[PDB]
Amino acid sequence: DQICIGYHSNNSTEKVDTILERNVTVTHAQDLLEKTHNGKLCKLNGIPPLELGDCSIAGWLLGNPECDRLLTVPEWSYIMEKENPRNGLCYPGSFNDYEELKHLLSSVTHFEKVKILPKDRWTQHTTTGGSRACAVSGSPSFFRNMVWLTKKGSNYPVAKGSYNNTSGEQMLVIWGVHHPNDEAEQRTLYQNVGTYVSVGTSTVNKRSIPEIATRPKVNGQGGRMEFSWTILDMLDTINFESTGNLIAPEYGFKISKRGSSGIMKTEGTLENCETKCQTPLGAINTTLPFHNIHPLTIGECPKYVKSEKLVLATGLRNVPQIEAGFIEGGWQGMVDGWYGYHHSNDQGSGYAADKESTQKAIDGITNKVNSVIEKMNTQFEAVGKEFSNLEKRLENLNKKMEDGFLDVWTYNAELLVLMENERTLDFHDSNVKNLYDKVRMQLRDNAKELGNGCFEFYHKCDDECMNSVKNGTYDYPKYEEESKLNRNE
Amino acid sequence: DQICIGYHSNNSTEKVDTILERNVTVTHAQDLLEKTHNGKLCKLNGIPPLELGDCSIAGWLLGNPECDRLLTVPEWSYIMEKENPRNGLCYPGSFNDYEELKHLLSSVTHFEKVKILPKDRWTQHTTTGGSRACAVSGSPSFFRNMVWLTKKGSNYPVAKGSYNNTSGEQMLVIWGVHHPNDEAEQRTLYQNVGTYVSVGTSTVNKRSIPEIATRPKVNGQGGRMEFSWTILDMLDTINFESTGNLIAPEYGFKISKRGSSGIMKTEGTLENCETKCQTPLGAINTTLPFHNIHPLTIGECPKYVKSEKLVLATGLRNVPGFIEGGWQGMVDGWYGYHHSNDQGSGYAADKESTQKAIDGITNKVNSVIEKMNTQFEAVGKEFSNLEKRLENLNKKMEDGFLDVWTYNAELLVLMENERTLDFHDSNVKNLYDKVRMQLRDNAKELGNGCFEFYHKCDDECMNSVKNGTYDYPKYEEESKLNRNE
Amino acid sequence: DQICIGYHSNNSTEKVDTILERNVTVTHAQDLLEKTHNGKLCKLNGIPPLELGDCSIAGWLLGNPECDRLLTVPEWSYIMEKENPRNGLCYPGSFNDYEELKHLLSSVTHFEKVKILPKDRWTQHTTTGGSRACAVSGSPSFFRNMVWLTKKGSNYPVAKGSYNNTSGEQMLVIWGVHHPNDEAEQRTLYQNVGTYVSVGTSTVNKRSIPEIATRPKVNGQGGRMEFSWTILDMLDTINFESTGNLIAPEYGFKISKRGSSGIMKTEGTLENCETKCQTPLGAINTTLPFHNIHPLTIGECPKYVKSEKLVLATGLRNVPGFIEGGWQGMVDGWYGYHHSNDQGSGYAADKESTQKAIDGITNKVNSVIEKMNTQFEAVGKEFSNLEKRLENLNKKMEDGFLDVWTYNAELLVLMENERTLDFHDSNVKNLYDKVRMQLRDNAKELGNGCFEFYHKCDDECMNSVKNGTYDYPKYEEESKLNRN
Ligand SMILES: CC(=O)N[C@H]1[C@H]([C@H](O)[C@H](O)CO)O[C@@](O[C@@H]2[C@@H](O)[C@H](O)O[C@H](CO)[C@@H]2O)(C(=O)O)C[C@@H]1O
Ligand SMILES: CC(=O)N[C@H]1[C@H]([C@H](O)[C@H](O)CO)O[C@@](O[C@@H]2[C@@H](O)[C@H](O)O[C@H](CO)[C@@H]2O)(C(=O)O)C[C@@H]1O
Ligand SMILES: *[C@@H]1O[C@H](CO)[C@@H](O[C@@H]2O[C@H](CO)[C@@H](O)[C@H](O)[C@H]2NC(C)=O)[C@H](O)[C@H]1NC(C)=O
Ligand SMILES: *[C@@H]1O[C@H](CO)[C@@H](O[C@@H]2O[C@H](CO)[C@@H](O)[C@H](O)[C@H]2NC(C)=O)[C@H](O)[C@H]1NC(C)=O
Ligand SMILES: *[C@@H]1O[C@H](CO)[C@@H](O[C@@H]2O[C@H](CO)[C@@H](O)[C@H](O)[C@H]2NC(C)=O)[C@H](O)[C@H]1NC(C)=O
Ligand SMILES: CC(=O)N[C@H]1[C@H]([C@H](O)[C@H](O)CO)O[C@@](O)(C(=O)O)C[C@@H]1O
Ligand SMILES: *[C@@H]1O[C@H](CO)[C@@H](O)[C@H](O)[C@H]1NC(C)=O
Ligand SMILES: *[C@@H]1O[C@H](CO)[C@@H](O)[C@H](O)[C@H]1NC(C)=O
Ligand SMILES: *[C@@H]1O[C@H](CO)[C@@H](O)[C@H](O)[C@H]1NC(C)=O
Ligand SMILES: *[C@@H]1O[C@H](CO)[C@@H](O)[C@H](O)[C@H]1NC(C)=O
Ligand SMILES: *[C@@H]1O[C@H](CO)[C@@H](O)[C@H](O)[C@H]1NC(C)=O
Ligand SMILES: *[C@@H]1O[C@H](CO)[C@@H](O)[C@H](O)[C@H]1NC(C)=O
Ligand SMILES: *[C@@H]1O[C@H](CO)[C@@H](O)[C@H](O)[C@H]1NC(C)=O
Repeated sequence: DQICIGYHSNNSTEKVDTILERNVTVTHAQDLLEKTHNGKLCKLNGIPPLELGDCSIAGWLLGNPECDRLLTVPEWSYIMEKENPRNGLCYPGSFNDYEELKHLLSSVTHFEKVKILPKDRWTQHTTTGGSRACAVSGSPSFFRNMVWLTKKGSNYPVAKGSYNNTSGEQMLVIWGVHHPNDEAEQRTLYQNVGTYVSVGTSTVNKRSIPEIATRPKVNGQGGRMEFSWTILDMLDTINFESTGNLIAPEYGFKISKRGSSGIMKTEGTLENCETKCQTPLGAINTTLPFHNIHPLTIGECPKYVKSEKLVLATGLRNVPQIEAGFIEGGWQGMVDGWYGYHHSNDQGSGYAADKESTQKAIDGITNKVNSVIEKMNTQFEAVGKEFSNLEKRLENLNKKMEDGFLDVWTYNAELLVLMENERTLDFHDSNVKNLYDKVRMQLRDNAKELGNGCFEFYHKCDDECMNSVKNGTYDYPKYEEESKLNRNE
Repeated sequence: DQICIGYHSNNSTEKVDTILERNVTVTHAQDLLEKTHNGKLCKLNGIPPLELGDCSIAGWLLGNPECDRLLTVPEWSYIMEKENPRNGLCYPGSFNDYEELKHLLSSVTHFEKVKILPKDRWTQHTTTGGSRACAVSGSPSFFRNMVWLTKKGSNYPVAKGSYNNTSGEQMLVIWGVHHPNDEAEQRTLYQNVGTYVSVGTSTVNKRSIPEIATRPKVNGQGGRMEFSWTILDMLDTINFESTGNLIAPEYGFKISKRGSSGIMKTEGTLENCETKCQTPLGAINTTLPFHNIHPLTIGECPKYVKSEKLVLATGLRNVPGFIEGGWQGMVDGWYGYHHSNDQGSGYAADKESTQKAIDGITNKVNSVIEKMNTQFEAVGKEFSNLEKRLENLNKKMEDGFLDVWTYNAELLVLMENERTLDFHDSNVKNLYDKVRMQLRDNAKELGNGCFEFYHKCDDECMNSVKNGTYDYPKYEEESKLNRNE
Repeated sequence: DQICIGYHSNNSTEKVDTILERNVTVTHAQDLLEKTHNGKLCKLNGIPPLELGDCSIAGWLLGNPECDRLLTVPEWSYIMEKENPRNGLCYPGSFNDYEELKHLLSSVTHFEKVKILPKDRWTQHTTTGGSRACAVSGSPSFFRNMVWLTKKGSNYPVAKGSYNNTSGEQMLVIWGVHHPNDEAEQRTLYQNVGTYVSVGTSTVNKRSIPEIATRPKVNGQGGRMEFSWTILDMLDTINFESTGNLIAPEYGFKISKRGSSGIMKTEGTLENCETKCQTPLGAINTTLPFHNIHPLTIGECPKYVKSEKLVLATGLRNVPGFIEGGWQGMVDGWYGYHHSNDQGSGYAADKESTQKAIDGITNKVNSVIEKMNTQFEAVGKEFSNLEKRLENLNKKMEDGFLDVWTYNAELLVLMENERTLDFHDSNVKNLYDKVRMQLRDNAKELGNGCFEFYHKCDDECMNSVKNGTYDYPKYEEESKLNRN
């Protein structure tokens, strides 16, 4: 007649980390970090992205002749753009407030091209101008969405054009101004000097003056074109007026759908998937609450931590018995619960595992795991932004902010996991010791402690007796006289 | 003749949170979060705020005809401004560097209007101009702080004006430039084309040419007015020169008091109170160190946490015999020494561990409060339509710091609660173990958390047993004889 | 024949902090914070810094006559600029994108001055103009690196100049425009009204018209000069064209070395040192992982925390059996195993738990130093008068991150110390429990922390118990014999 106290063990091999010990082998572990991706760019919830290819955003919106497959684009989930696109402004120039326009586009889904100023309304000027920088099949051409107004004969009459926005949504309009490289070019193209371009809306007032300068040749020309933009409100009017150097719009872009999107800098192409979220290096298909692939993601998928390992120990330490109690190790034969309650009566033995402590431990560990997951859902999420050449201070500020927040949250996650692992292992050891202490307490003094975490009963009992002791109903006054009689021997 | 060991219980109904357990009832608890406000917008240490009503800052500084109650304003503590004010720039136009001026005003109290260029000094131009955009009683009018200079007869001579800042402090000066909607209006108003407006200080140099375009009608007019500003230093002069299109100032604004203030975006009005801090939703009157009402506060009052519950467990687990529960009759302390002599009984606690635990828990509470008084404070700012990246950066920074500090506070509270509960349980267990050890073998452990004396003693002997002065070689012989029976 | 358990005590006076307790005396302590400096500005890795003295960066680049000691400058480690330099723009004016240029300079080591437009090529103008706002020995003078172009006789022909960047690296070029204070001065300098200044490169296009206005006399003159800059790429070209009001450059600044550097705001001078980290107050010479002198540092050196005390308790609580306190006689280890046989006595410690405790504590100390290596580093920046919101954003970001990391470090140290002390107490108690259990019932626990053997042992039994080889069946019958 003998019972003992122990704990479950098995043959697993996962390793966990703790604030004191390094690489401790445990029984069960839960993984929280995803470190794999399929390395493909592909669809988001069924809507394919917008593949610019070798074109830039400016070349798309202006109608570069090489970007002729984007003249009508369906709805998109995100925009794919290269780091150094080859096809942008075919005719050299600038694009004022380019990055603000990109920030606006980062949350704009489907466009809709509306002809606001048809090319045939300019009956007092010339509209067939073109440059060899934007050339198709050897002949000169121009942007497909803009009109280059030149003189007709020897006159450049005052050009006027107005549009009232009755489309039903906000409209994006882009105009431009030409800067020649001498006075002869100006007189050859517009037959006027001291010309101007004036644009006016309810919140816009501009009067540009051409700036003639001598410059090197970019794409073969010494002239430059400056492009500006505005967002026209519903039922608002826009007016154009110029005595020269006007690159007038023909189309206007109507914001149609709106939503959450972004601009991804990648060098890959489009394949066939259906993913939930996408990173510049690939697509993620996981249920784990963390990943470490790339800080910038689009869609619905987990948080980013700059760590190589995050494992939560949800079990016991793996120390077996080399070659019968908790002071040596765990038993392989326990396949019922965690905390061992090995018993051995006269007729036989058994390996019944306690349930009152097992369920309490399970509830505790599940609450701990859920809490660890839940306190980290208010993380910092990075949002992409573009900056110009004369905005290095602001770009450094943004980079430092994002990096600092990522570092803080990585530190938080790692430390929380380490401390929770320590507390879990200590808690399990304490639970084994507490069950042993409860057994010894209810036993009183009617058993000789063998020193291996259990005691041979000084009261000779039966299956009912040991079962009741397991239930916690060992009545000392019922079995004190006979036990004392045996102890007197 | 026996004694027992336990702890204290009562009938409180406070619930605290823990890492492994949630909603645990405790004896005593201390709240740290304030969640109530009076819903009123009212005074700050006896100084009323500046109520702009339906007016904007530009309307107040330029003297809109509808903001005529703010011509002379007393000292304030903060400013109330609506989200989309109605009476701003009556004549359509723009205000350059508006957000920078508002940032400057955010830390400026009382002004002092100084008449720097009197209207009568322009004896070569007409100063009676005005528009029906800013109309009072139907007739045209103009801004009350600015002068519209137009032609007199058929000339617009070169207009000059200088001021030397001998007022005694920095002064804010505002001027403007007019943009007509065609050339005919320009000749009808100024007689000249290709005009300019030039302003000169010791650090400002500007030459503005009017821009003529065709524009829709806003407030009935197709023209626009562009306004600019500068801060004049002491003993520094400002020069004005123009051949046309000049809207000259008549008043400068002297900075007089300075201090800590702000601009609060609210749509309410001013009531009668006297509070110590103000939020855009109402005042706060509390001595607790945290609040969760609004991130932007003006005054001296607690830190903001984006949570819903912050309760610190300062007592013991509330379960109604240290291996069986607690006692409802003990009112002395936390750690009990239930004592029962032959002729009497008692319920005295232990008065040495109680003060140690009180000191430890008080130090812990003060340390929790102390570690969190270096938090991050949000500061209001304004951004324009073409500054969306900067606005996004500011909002993300403020939100990130708020989330970080909320996480820190919640983790601290949970870990401290876990430690406190285990600390009290371990203290009770350690006291019982000390009693069992010092009693040696002269006791029969009943098992219910206390033993039965194997030596027969009295009230003084039992007091010595509890007092750490258990003299073993005193009464061990009769105890041995008794256990031998 | 008694054996007792205790922990070693000594005569140290280092105090540490904890969540529950304050000012607790410990045996051994590790300090992590460095709080002193030599208060000297001096060399970093053998390369001296660049000392502008009373000159600003603009004054250094433009060639202020007072900054004639900086005409040629060797390689440098950092730049020393006063908060309010006195010798900057001798002729009043402004510098466009000054802070961007300073940010660019912050990561730029040695410059190399290249003569890109000699002064004698302007054979149709006068190149000897100057002002009394930049005067040397009473006579008028001008910036050394710039040329002021004026009338030659009574004509001002169109000025043209070009440069093709064949130097080998990127180049910085600075030009200017002059704004007179009346029409008469413009005519007496240029014979042209409505002039322009045109600059064009492959990525830069500009045309500036002079602005004339009446202004207060700063430094004696009512005119102003506006200066602009650009970075010219390899094998690129810059063209200058102007009908008047042109301040042409004579030199360009080739970027020669590059590296990690910074601009430092101090009022001191250079002394004869050698250091590896430099803060604006002085140098740092340490092997510790933290410091609290100044947030902005140049070189390699520890992290900045805004605390005055970071001490880690690596030992046991210092109070003079474990149920009474420590032992001053023990010098063996940390956990004691006092034995005393009939023939003699002893003070031997335990060789098993001591190594485990040392390994764990060292692992934890190294971990604490490891988790703070991803800290936040401040980088200096400059902002203009119309950029107060950006300045406030930068200040708040830096201060918030510093506060967050300071909080992290202090909390980690406090929890570490509590865990260390509790761990030592638990280890002592568990060794005592192991001895008590393996001894079984063949002794009477004295009470102070040890037992009195019920059967007389010898030295062999003593070190057998110490080695965990006490055998109950080998000795129980005679033990029960002395039981009576
Ligand atoms: C209306 C128009 O596009 N006209 C020209 C165009 C412009 O005159 C301007 O130069 C824009 O670049 O220029 C194009 O042609 C030219 C060459 O054929 C000529 O040898 O050199 C010119 C410069 O001196 C100019 O480059 C051009 O885009 O190359 C074409 C078009 O006829
Ligand atoms: C010196 C002056 O204030 N002159 C006009 C003024 C300007 O002509 C300009 O329109 C600035 O508002 O405008 C006022 O006059 C006019 C109207 O009464 C009329 O119906 O429409 C005019 C424009 O076509 C002009 O606006 C005005 O704003 O009411 C007043 C004053 O006569
Ligand atoms: C742009 O179009 C809108 C609608 O087509 C015009 O708004 C109308 O203005 C007239 C004024 O004669 C009113 O009678 C209508 O009731 C308005 N319609 C709506 C829907 O508001 C607007 O005036 C046009 N813009 C301009 C500058 O004429
Ligand atoms: C503006 O007024 C101040 C004070 O009246 C002038 O400062 C004085 O300048 C004279 C030079 O003629 C000195 O002798 C005085 O000592 C100055 N006064 C003080 C208090 O310093 C200043 O010159 C005036 N500004 C202009 C442009 O004339
Ligand atoms: C600036 O100089 C470079 C070389 O020093 C010029 O590039 C050369 O251009 C000629 C054209 O006649 C080519 O034959 C050479 O092969 C080019 N050299 C190299 C290294 O590419 C460049 O053209 C010059 N800039 C200008 C505006 O002429
Ligand atoms: C070409 C030139 O530098 N000319 C003269 C300038 C200008 O006329 C303006 O004053 C600009 O300062 O001014 C001085 O008279 C002067 O005392 O500063 C010096 C010089 O004779
Ligand atoms: C561990 O035991 C499991 C029993 O489910 C078995 O499938 C697995 O192969 C074992 N692994 C090793 C390494 O013995
Ligand atoms: C486990 O961690 C220990 C650190 O004590 C390290 O020495 C060992 O290499 C690690 N194991 C593996 C497989 O990396
Ligand atoms: C994601 O992975 C699961 C495996 O858990 C798989 O069943 C599912 O098909 C995957 N989704 C896609 C879109 O491939
Ligand atoms: C207390 O919290 C628990 C969460 O474990 C929740 O189930 C229970 O409803 C809560 N009770 C009250 C009264 O809020
Ligand atoms: C704030 O509340 C306290 C209650 O403790 C009250 O005595 C005090 O009058 C209140 N303050 C005001 C301004 O009403
Ligand atoms: C140590 O800290 C305690 C705070 O508990 C303080 O009372 C005591 O004065 C301090 N001692 C010294 C020497 O600073
Ligand atoms: C730094 O301190 C050490 C002392 O550990 C000393 O040997 C060394 O010379 C010091 N460095 C300098 C540059 O003085």
